Amino acid sequence: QRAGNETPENHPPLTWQRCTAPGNCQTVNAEVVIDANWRWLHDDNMQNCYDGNQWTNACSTATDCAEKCMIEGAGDYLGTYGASTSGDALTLKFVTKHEYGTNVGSRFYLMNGPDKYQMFNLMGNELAFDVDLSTVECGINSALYFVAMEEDGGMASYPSNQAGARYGTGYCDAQCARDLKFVGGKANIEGWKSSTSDPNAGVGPYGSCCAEIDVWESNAYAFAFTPHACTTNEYHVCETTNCGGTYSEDRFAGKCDANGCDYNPYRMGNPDFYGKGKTLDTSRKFTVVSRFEENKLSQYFIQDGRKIEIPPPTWEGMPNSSEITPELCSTMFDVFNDRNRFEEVGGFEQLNNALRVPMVLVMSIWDDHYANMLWLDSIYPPEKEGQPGAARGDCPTDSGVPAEVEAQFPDAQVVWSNIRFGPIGSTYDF
Ligand SMILES: OC[C@H]1O[C@@H](O[C@H]2[C@H](O)[C@@H](O)[C@H](O)O[C@@H]2CO)[C@H](O)[C@@H](O)[C@@H]1O
Repeated sequence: QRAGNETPENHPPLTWQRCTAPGNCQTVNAEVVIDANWRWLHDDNMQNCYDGNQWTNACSTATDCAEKCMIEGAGDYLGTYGASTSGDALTLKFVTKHEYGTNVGSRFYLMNGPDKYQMFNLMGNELAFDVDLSTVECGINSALYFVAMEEDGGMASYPSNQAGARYGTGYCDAQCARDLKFVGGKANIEGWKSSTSDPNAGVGPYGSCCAEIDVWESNAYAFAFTPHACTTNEYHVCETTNCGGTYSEDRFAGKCDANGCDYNPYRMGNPDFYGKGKTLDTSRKFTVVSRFEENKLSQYFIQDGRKIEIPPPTWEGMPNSSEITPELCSTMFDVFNDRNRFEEVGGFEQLNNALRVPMVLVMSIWDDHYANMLWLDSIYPPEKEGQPGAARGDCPTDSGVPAEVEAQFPDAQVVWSNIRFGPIGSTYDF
């Protein structure tokens, strides 16, 4: 797709630091840019090509659409999509209300200049950030994470995209981003499945699939640490009944892991750990360092100056420890007694490879039309309840329903700041 001209793109300037030693870091003045989907698409006569949750007759196919339409810059980033930037701190507004419309959710990428993404090496390193999801409630998910995107964002691999990463094109992830309006640079118009309750979203024949390290999924009531691998951690387009995750007829029919190996302290049996007023009090800001090593991923907290470890899981059969090693991803599923997606795509070895795939970092907020975040913060799946890993959060099984959550908690906001990176031991001396 071509780049628009009715509205210049201006990336909000964000700082993060490259460390070598624990208190040996500095100033990298990168930037951020919201995803392609959140962006105006129209031709040269300025009729839309996307309206509501339907492509226009201003278009027609996967290909011609890419020629004749152009995506635009986002105007203001606060009045339109509630994106707030200041120094290191990056803030996101659940529900932005603006004179012309009402946006819910945003998903960004830390950058490297306005033309590329700040790519991260993962294997042998650890991330740090300070988050205050104090006002993030059930049904919401405030997300920080990596996904093996392409640097220039598909502009190169996919010439048709001549707007690329500069305009936050190229998102992929272990579901396969069926809902985006471009994949590989040729549209999803060809039979776009619209959502009955998401007037702006939809689904299209192709996905965009790749490595998805889910450092941060959460709210003020729970959190999960989720690495997911695929049989092609490298960015790739799938095909229709051969796309996975949640936008599809069969979740597990992808070349990737839709669920993966997840560590949620509440799901592993510790309902006293996380929350407002809990041990790891979620009524404010803390730091959450996460750790990537050969067959091991560690996550730890920093709050009120203190080292909070993450408690191990209670259940019989599970290893005596919180880390995400092959060990955990051998028993949790057989106890949680579910389809071991992880295993079938080729276990922790595959995850190893993926931990060498250079990926892009994202911060974001969104509601869950398909399962209203219950997977993250309630009892999921309902079907029964009372079973190991059934309960993930303290949040009622009522919550999530985007409309209700969107209407009642609209000042909802998450703040990402003080992102710190470098080899293990380098970002905090813990
Ligand atoms: O629901 C989408 C969500 O799935 C997450 O894995 C879930 C999964 O939804 C459910 O089928 C399984 O039984 O439980 C796991 C634990 O939540 C996945 O981790 C997310 O990436 C995804 O958005």
